[PDB]
Amino acid sequence: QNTVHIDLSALNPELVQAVQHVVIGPSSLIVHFNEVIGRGHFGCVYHGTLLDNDGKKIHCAVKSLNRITDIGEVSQFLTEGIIMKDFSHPNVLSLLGICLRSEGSPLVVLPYMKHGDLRNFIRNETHNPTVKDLIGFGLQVAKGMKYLASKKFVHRDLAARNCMLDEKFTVKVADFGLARDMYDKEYYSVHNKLPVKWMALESLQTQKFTTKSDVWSFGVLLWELMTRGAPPYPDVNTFDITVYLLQGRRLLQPEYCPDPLYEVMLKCWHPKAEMRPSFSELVSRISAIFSTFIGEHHHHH
Ligand SMILES: CN(C[C@@H]1COCCO1)S(=O)(=O)Nc1ccc2ccc3ncc(-c4cnn(C5CCNCC5)c4)cc3c(=O)c2c1
Repeated sequence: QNTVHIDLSALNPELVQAVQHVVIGPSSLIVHFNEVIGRGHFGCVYHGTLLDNDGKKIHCAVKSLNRITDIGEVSQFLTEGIIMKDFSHPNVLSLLGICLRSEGSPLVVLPYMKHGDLRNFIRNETHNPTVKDLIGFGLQVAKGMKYLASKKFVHRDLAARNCMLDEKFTVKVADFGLARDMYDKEYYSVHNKLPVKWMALESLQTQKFTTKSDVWSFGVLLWELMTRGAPPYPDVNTFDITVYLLQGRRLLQPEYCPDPLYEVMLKCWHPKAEMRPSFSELVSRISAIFSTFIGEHHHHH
C-alpha cells in the first residue's frame, strides 16, 4: 500500500497540468509519519518539515490518503489541493504544495496551524474563550466564507472541526474535502457520507448545494461556537433530521448567546434559500454585534 503506483495518464490532463505547477520536490519534504495531527474521510494528517527556496525549515501539515483503492480517490484528493492553490485571504487556509513521488499516495502540504481545530480549541478548559472571543471567531469564519463565495466555490462541509487557529489566533476555513467549483451554474449537484446535521433542508432533499446552503451550515457553525463545541441535535438521529426541519424545529438558543446573534442563526436556517442573508450581510451583521458587545476578550478578529 506504501508501494502504490499512480498512473498519471488515467487522470484528467488539466488536473496533472494544475498539480505540476504546485509540485513540491520529494527532496524538500520530511513527513513525520510517526506524528498524526488530524484525521478525516480521506486519511491522516502528519507533522511535516518543508525546506524553502533558500533552506529555512518550515513547519507544516501533510495530508495523505489512507487506503488507495481506485483512481477516483486520487483525482478527488488532488482536486482539493488544486481548489486551494489560488486562495489568498487571512481566514482561508492556503496550499503550500503537492508532493507526488514515484510511489505512495500524493501528499497535500499545508501551513501548520499551532492551536489546531476550532471545535477542540473552544472545548478546551485552559483556553476558555469569552462570549466576545466566540463571536469574533464567528466573524472570522464569515469573512473567509464571503471570500470563498465571491470565488464561486461551495464548501458543503462547513463545521467548527474544519476550521483551524494559527499562532496569532486567526481562524481559517481549513478543510476543503467536499468543496466544488460552481463555475457559472450557481450550484453543485452530487453525482459521484455527507454531514447531515450541518446540511440545509433543500440539500438533504434535492442533493443540490449552493452558497445559501453554506449559509445554513455557517448558522450551525455559529451555534457550535456559542455552545462551546456541543454536538447539534444530540437527541435527533441522522435519518430523522429532514422531517424534524420540515416541522419548523431548529437548534435552540445557547445559554450565554446574545439575542441578536441567535436571531442571525435563525435567519441562516430560513426554509426558503433566497430569504437567507448573504455572507456579505453576515459579515456586516456579525461585525455590528461584535463591536457592540462589551465583555472581556483577548484575541484580535
Ligand atoms: C479537519 N480535520 C482535522 C480534524 C479535526 O478534528 C480532529 C481530527 O482532525 S482533517 O484532518 O480532515 N483536515 C485538515 C485540514 C488541514 C489541516 C491543516 C493544518 C493543521 N495544523 C495543525 C494541526 C494541529 C493538531 N494539533 N495541533 C496542536 C498540537 C499541540 N496541541 C495543541 C494542538 C495542531 C492540525 C492540522 C490538520 O490536521 C489539518 C487537518
